[PDB]
Amino acid sequence: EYEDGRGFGIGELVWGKLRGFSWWPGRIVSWWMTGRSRAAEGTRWVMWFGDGKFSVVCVEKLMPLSSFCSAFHQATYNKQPMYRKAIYEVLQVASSRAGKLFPAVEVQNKPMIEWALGGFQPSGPKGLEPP
Repeated sequence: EYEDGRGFGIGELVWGKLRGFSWWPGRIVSWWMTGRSRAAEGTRWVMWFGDGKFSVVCVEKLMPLSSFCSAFHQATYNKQPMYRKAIYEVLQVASSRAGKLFPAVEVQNKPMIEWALGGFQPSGPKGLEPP
């Protein structure tokens, strides 16, 4: 599965872009997790954080989580509680992988967002990879 040389393999935390919606946090899953069928070449199944919906997304509309500064939209964050939830979730998962520890969603998000914005120090983007 996904051996087409386009990257974004299973378990990778990503930003995904559908028409009519902001870049949204998700993770790449296998097709059998979706309760659907195989994705076409050059596309991936992503499970969105926030509500856990599944979508087929072309790799051209995917960015790694590390592209946080380009994808993160402050206006969306302010107005959409599910976006704050999605940010919370993807960064909880990311920080667990990187071994980045932090000392209700809006509160806990701030150090995690700062971490993301600062280049995911000390691990960098490498710490965000599936174990």
